[PDB]
Amino acid sequence: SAFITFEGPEGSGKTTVINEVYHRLVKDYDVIMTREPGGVPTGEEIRKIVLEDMDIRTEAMLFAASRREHLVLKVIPALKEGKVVLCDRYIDSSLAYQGYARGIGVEEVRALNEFAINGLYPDLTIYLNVSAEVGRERIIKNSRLDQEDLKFHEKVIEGYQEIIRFKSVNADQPLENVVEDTYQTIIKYLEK
Amino acid sequence: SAFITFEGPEGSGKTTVINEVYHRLVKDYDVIMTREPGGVPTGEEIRKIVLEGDMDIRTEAMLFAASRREHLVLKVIPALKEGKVVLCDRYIDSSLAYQGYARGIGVEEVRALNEFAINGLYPDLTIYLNVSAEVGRERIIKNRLDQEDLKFHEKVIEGYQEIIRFKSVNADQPLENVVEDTYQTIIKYLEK
Ligand SMILES: [Cl-]
Ligand SMILES: [Cl-]
Ligand SMILES: [Cl-]
Ligand SMILES: [Cl-]
Ligand SMILES: [Cl-]
Repeated sequence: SAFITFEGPEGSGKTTVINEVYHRLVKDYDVIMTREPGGVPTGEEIRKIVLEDMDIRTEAMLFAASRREHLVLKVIPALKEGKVVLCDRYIDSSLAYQGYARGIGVEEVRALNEFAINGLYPDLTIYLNVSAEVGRERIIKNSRLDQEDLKFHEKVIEGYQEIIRFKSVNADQPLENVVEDTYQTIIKYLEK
Repeated sequence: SAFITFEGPEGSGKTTVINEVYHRLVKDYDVIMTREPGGVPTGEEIRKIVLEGDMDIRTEAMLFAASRREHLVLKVIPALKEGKVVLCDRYIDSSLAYQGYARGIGVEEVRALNEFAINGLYPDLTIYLNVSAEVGRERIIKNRLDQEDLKFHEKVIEGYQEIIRFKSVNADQPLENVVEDTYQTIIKYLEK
């Protein structure tokens, strides 16, 4: 089994990467791709409460609760089946977004997440490392960004910077290269 | 203002005491009493998810942590800023004794969870209704018990013991006496 998470700011081509890597790994591996809450009912119920000016800490705890449901009801049973699990975003996202970019403190958010994952850290974490400039362009094309969004975007990147199982891939290259690098990085882990 | 919480295991007379002490204090102080989640919408939603649950206890602990903060930010804090005395039935200490000790999640982990949730907002005074396991058992029965229940009850009391802003009150006495002591205990604090 292998628990593989994918991390990165918006504009890192994370969606394309996970989907294309998934499609290539599926040939030889019992692999599944998921993203919290990933269909888990309670997880969905929890998320929805947020979706419906809620305190940022309240939000953080709900996302944490949702994360654990997805972990206990979907990821673990999968890892026990001996499957490779590709997860779009995990504890690191919360650290960079809630802890760093939003101001709660990487400190407290990490303790929260450790409470949620109960020692189950990713076997491998791909960090799609994209510069703010290239990231910004991908974000726009996938729609000029507000001065505030640009700033927050930059803070998320710095957050991940500080944070970095980690295997960084250059997400400033064309997505075809970002896909090849991520795939090789992964096949390398699954073969050793 | 003053944030006063009431703690104690089942069968300690807690409900009767807070209510009787509340009615009595309203006559001479600008006080209100609330019971988590105190009617806060978000609190009721977050809670119901737990009620509609074999749910993982950490998930439960986090959801109840979320509920506690909504109640804190949307109700307790605003009332405290209005110069009011706020009597609260249950707070972090309850979680510590129940989830932390009794349920065996880990006092330290549950503590960290609650600190994230209260963000430094600790009670000014905490009333611990100290009742013996034997008297508590009898009150519960008064209002035969299974062996697991009895032992869980015991763990709860043992947890509170280790946790103990605290002013303990001998809850083995007749309720009438528990209320008086509790009332005199609070009055003392409010007039110092
Ligand atoms: Cl999914
Ligand atoms: Cl399982
Ligand atoms: Cl890189
Ligand atoms: Cl491209
Ligand atoms: Cl009595």
